[PDB]
Amino acid sequence: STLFEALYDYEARTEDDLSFHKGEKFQILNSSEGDWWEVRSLTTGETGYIPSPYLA
Repeated sequence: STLFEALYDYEARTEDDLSFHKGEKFQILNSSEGDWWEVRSLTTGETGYIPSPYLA
């Protein structure tokens, strides 16, 4: 349920994951898979996956 800003730019590896850019805002919907987390961007509204150590 918590939010975060992108620490550095990123570009989707499978295409079911989400791409990002320095200082873009996002929020976590689910973290339970440990390694990859269900994310949504707040700036645009795009939803997908990211690797968890991107913020954690």
